[PDB]
Amino acid sequence: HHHHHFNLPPGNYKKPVLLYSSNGGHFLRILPDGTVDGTRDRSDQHIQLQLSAESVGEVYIKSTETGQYLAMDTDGLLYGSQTPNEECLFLERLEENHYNTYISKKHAEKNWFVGLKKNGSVKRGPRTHYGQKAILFLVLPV
Repeated sequence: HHHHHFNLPPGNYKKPVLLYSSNGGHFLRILPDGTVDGTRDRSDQHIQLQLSAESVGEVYIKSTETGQYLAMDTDGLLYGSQTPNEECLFLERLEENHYNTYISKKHAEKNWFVGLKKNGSVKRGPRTHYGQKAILFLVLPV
């Protein structure tokens, strides 16, 4: 059984994009050491990302600069993974008829999202939920 709805955004795959946070304007960043955060510096080399669809509505989110996969670990922390594993799949969904959200597939029952705070730090999975501004993204082509 699905734990979530199936409203999908138009897909934007195999082309470099930025994940823009509607909660403060940071872009999602995967640094070379595997840590994840946000920055408003549009020229940063580590905010360029590429999404690919695994199944309909399931994506990987990959750093174009470093090849790392975004992933969420067992305690809810985002990290950069050298190889694709079960922690790297996200359910890409439309939200409020406009934004994109990314739910951890591994933890989908628990409603753990990719989230960016106004101060540029990312949220731990269990501190996210439907209704939060931190979970809302726009995918901007580069």
